[PDB]
Amino acid sequence: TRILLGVNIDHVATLRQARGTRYPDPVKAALDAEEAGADGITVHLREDRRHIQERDVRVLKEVLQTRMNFEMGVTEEMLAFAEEIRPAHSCLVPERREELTTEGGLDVAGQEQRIRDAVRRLAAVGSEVSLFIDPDPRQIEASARVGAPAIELHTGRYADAEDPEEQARELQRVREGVALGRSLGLIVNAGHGLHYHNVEPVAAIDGINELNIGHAIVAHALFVGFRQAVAEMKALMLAAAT
Amino acid sequence: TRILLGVNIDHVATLRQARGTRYPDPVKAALDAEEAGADGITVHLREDRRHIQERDVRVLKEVLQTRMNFEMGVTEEMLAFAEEIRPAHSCLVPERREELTTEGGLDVAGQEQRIRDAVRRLAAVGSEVSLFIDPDPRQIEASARVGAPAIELHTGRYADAEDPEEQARELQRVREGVALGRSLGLIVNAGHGLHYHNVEPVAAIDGINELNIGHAIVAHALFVGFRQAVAEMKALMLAAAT
Repeated sequence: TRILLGVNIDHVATLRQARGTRYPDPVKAALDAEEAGADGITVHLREDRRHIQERDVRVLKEVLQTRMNFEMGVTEEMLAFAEEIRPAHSCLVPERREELTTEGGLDVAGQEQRIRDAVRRLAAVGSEVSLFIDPDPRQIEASARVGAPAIELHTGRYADAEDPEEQARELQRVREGVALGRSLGLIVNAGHGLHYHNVEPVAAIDGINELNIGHAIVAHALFVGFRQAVAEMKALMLAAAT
Repeated sequence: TRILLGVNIDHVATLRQARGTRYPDPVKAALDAEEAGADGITVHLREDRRHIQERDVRVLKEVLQTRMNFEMGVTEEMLAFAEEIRPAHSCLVPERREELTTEGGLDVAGQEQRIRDAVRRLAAVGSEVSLFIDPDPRQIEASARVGAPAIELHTGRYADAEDPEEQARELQRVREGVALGRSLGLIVNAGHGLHYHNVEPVAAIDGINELNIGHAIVAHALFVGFRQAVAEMKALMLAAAT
């Protein structure tokens, strides 16, 4: 079927934590996003609790009309929490120096057994697990070995490209990443760093399943509202994927 | 005349610094705010550069259709910056431990001479200077002594009140604060911590000049957009003040 949009609401909480109030509620933003056509809601509970809190995830579990994509760093605390939450989707991301690559993706190749156990525990809970990795053939192949059904390609370097030539190279890496992943039977996602003026070439890639976009949508929502921001982003993706 | 709305755009930059992009641009929000009926734009350039940058203030100077309210801590580096920028309005706020009172306002009484010089220097540049103080008789009277034309009352405690009885007391402090200030010939402002569900009793206070509101407007803008968020807040204030 068509390309899918997952809306990450972390930076709604970024705004909330700035003053330590109860608003803006990331829960409300999540419900607005679904109402505006989001296919899923993505939430990242960090160990440092920078934005999203446990309260956020627990309430989301009770109110979501679609499905949760629970982003987490691989620790015992987060795994146990996820086993409680039972999210439909989950995504393992790097938060600590040891699990980080230079580009920013999860070093699955460096920690294969550790990731495999995490994938197994999450899958046993019914969660479809994704691994947030760089568009690196070596990380993609490792991701397939550890038994993850899906990967999300790090589109950061594509988004951070200064000259058009550099962006073309980085877009080509993502393109090659998708082709490789699907050849290994993986579901391939992306989304980091994407905004309303660079999303279309990524959404145009054949075989892309879901784009998980957060910050740019939240940023745009400041001007048009969350409902319109989500709808506009989805429409861009659908028109580009055609 | 009628009550005035100053829109503080600090936390648009908060959302920007989270990912270090150019979006969301506080400049765009400010221009949206003016277009939506804001009477002035408030911007706080901190020493630690937590959100707003030098870029923000300088661009605002070039694009504002109304007037800038430059919030700043009193330092030599910052006073000179203000003397170049020459904002129509300025507001002296606490940033360092020694100038903070327990309630959070600027300890004008403790540093009268230091503040007096700051007011004089800014006034010489044509700026209407405001002092961010607690709704305390001793700070209000000190502010009049140092020659500042205006004060802004810290409405944080009123906003932070847990039980209705506490809120009634804190509102009374603000009410008495306004009365005292105007008796000393001061322009009296407020706005900190105010949101769409507690602003009206404050806007209803006789003699209130301008409310400077930031975070709550930014938070609400996530759902309805900055233009509608600004307009909705102003209408509440106008209806309450009449």
